[PDB]
Amino acid sequence: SQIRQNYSTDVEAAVNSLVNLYLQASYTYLSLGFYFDRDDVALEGVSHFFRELAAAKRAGYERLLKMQNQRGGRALFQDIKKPAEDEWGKTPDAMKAAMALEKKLNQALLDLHALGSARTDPHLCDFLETHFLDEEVKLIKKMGDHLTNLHRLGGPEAGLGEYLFERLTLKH
Amino acid sequence: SQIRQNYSTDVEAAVNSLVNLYLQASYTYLSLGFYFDRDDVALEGVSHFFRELAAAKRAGYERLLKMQNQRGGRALFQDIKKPAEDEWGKTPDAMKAAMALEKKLNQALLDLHALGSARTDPHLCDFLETHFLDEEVKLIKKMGDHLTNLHRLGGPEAGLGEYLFERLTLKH
Amino acid sequence: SQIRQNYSTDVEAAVNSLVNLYLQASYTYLSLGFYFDRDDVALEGVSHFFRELAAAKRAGYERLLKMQNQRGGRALFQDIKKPAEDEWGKTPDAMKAAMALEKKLNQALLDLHALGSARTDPHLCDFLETHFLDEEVKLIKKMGDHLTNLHRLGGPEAGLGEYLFERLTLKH
Amino acid sequence: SQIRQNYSTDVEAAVNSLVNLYLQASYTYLSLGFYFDRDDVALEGVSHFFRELAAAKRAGYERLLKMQNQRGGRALFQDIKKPAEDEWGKTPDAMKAAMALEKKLNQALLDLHALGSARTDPHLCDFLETHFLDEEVKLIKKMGDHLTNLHRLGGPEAGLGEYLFERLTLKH
Repeated sequence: SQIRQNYSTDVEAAVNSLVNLYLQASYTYLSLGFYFDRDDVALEGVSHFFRELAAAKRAGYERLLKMQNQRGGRALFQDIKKPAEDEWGKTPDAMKAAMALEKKLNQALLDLHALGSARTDPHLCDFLETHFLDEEVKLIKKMGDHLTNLHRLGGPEAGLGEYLFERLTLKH
Repeated sequence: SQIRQNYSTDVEAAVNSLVNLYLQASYTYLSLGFYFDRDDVALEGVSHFFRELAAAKRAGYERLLKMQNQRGGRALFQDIKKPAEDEWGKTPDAMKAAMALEKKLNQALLDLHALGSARTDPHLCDFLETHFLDEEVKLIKKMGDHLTNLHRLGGPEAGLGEYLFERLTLKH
Repeated sequence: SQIRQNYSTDVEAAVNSLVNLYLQASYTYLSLGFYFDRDDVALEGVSHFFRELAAAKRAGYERLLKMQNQRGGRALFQDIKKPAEDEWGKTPDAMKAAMALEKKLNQALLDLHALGSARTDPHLCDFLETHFLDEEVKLIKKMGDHLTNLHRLGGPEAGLGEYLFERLTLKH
Repeated sequence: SQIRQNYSTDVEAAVNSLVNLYLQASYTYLSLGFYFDRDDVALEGVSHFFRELAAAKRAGYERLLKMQNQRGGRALFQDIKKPAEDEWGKTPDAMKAAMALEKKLNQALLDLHALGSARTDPHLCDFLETHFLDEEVKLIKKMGDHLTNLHRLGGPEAGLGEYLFERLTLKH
């Protein structure tokens, strides 16, 4: 490559791999989105919530691919693993899956930052610092608040809670 | 002082002391504000409520300092005591602390008005009458209403009440 | 904490401690502000200058608290130490105190960045890099210029210099 | 009088007397105003400053007369004493006269408030509290600042100070 400079093969490969993980996360959000649209689930706000995350994850991989091409990397794509569930339970359950997924994504981001720091690649460091690390933190905090609000709305009158949360917290 | 006129040293000292109390109240509101922002508390409206009070108390001391300088007083600052709790419980609990704090502030305001009346200082009297006494009364009444609304929302389905109050009464 | 990830207890504690230092700096700026408002000091521009710094330091701690909550930290507040002087001398003197305070703040910021780098916490690194490090540098440079301008205006006709500086350099 | 109610003859007489003092103060400000307009004094800003005070004192007596008529009082006017000097010296000197005059006015205002409080006349109390007491305090504080600024500009290069003050502090 005629543009490539200070761009280790390890980083290139780990970017290809983070891209696959973005694609898979996106795909999971797509599943959660349509699940909450079913006539027998019917929580529009929750569906919108997850559909937006599908979009946000797509922006992620799109940006990772752009950076790949900018540094002189070559994108290689693998199969995209189907999401881990077909049915997502109730809002708390799905929000826990989301949380656990975001936690996984943030770990790979950190791992790639560690790896890039270890190759002394300040561009990669800066790039992650700018477009990803704060976004993940904000997103995780929001899911925390969401889980604390659902937890608070739980108990005997539980189905009532789900309704109100979707209506009064989630944009619809 | 070349401007000082009808401004007793007692008033000056009690103004310095009311200023410390404003600073401490502000500081308490700051604590309550961020407490309700934690991922495991997550009541945005309650957080906004207390953050606004931090701001309102700051306006108070700022105005007390300005008056000090206008009368020819000299501001002296002491250490600011940390707030009385680190964790603030639930909304009712925190609203009770707020109430008790406002009650303390209103007592010092009254005490300073009594003291100023006793030094026949009608400027100080007018100044408190204009910028403080009505504000405290309005604020206390509001906290009363708040406490009556939380009390009404209490009981078995209690966590549901907190949610609704924060959503339907508090600006977010 | 359900959101906490890659957030060492050391950082959390050092953030609580940097927050106390912000609160104390803010408090010092408040003192310098009202000092320059006294009838016997009467330098409006200098007062505005320091009052703005009180505000800027407050933004600092407010942002540190927000980050604390975002990472899953728990804010703990200590007493806030009174400022180091009651009377601040002349403009040069007060500007030297300001300089020395800013220097202290910038050192703690650096120390916290070193500590965060040592825990490999790139979020904390990025966060400081974005909201604090450049602000401090700009602010210190400005105080340098201020001190060079007061120094240049010093000497026999010294009280004349203070007046002109406040009038011709400082916004009023 | 068919409207008169809770309006002691003492207050009525002291209002007539405060009115004479307003008229005399106004008259003094008129003198200071034109003095600073002389070709051999020539400080436009200082002249504007005092001319504005002539206007402000006039508003005072006009308002005292209106209140007199509102309470059912009868205005009686005495001769108006000429101002105490024909030549007013330099800016510091004239500003000291202004200060001493304002101090006298504020004392009569206080004395009338004491007298009204002693007749339990809350209207008179409120009226003074609203239209006079804060205005005097603000005005005195400003003259303080003015005197501190002239004092700071004094010394060997003294005539230079007067010029700059008039140019850089006073509206022209």
